Amino acid sequence: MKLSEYGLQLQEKQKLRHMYGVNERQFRKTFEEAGKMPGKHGENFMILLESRLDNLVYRLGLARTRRQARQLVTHGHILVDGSRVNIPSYRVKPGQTIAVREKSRNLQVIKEALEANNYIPDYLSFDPEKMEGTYTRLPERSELPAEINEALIVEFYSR
Repeated sequence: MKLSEYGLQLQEKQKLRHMYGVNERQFRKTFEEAGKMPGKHGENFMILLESRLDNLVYRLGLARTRRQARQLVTHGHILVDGSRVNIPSYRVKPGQTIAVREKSRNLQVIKEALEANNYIPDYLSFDPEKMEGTYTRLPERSELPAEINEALIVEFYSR
């Protein structure tokens, strides 16, 4: 009942869930769905989250914030590998790219986020000319939030 480490664990899970705003259904599911690769389930969880269609959009600088990258997806405006994906929970993987939709290119919210280029990761190749964000490699932890953890969340399911 008094302060204890058991709480700090479920805590790291909350703040993280509020980080990119991953719904619980996406948080728990994405987890058991990451237990597939033998690369430490923890890391795998921090990897799938990045695949978040919205994150990628807000990362390549196609939107100023999640409220901008979220509406862009749902409003069907991103062509993954050349395919519209109005699904925010879907997930992308190397061998495909994110390409804004033609009728959705002069969007001020985008033409406005292109300038807000807050540095683009090294595994993401962005071509402003065609507005194509290619996933050329997987994301490492060196870039993903460092003030975040996942072990305390690993055993959480063991409870």
